[PDB]
Amino acid sequence: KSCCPSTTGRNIYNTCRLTGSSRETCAKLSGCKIISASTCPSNYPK
Amino acid sequence: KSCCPSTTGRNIYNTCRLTGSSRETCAKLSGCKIISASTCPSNYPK
Repeated sequence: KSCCPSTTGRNIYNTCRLTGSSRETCAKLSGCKIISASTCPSNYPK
Repeated sequence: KSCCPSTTGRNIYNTCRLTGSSRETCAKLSGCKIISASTCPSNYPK
């Protein structure tokens, strides 16, 4: 699951994934974290 | 809710709370944070 710090991070991540880039690649650009859980922590809630 | 940076932090906080000291006093000594939430953030997960 992707967990993002901000709405901008969420948008960057989502956009990057439409390019077919990997979750790690997109996490880097967006400041998001890839976590294998069904929910996100309070510091990366988006 | 108390949220701590490390196991050591958790142990300092818990020991301090046996003395009758306040959550604020014990958070200071432990590096923990007191947060009005039902979960902890990833940077204070203990």
